[PDB]
Amino acid sequence: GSSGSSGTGERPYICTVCGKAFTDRSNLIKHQKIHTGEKPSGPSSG
Ligand SMILES: [Zn+2]
Repeated sequence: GSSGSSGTGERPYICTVCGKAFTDRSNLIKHQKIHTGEKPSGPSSG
């Protein structure tokens, strides 16, 4: 296998949509931009 991370330790904020973690709240909010904005105003139905 192959997994490289800062090491041990968890985060306070965690995207309750995909399953991602974030140290700073702001950072998290910026990430949601992917769940709130994925496709433009078109025939798409989410
Ligand atoms: Zn997410």
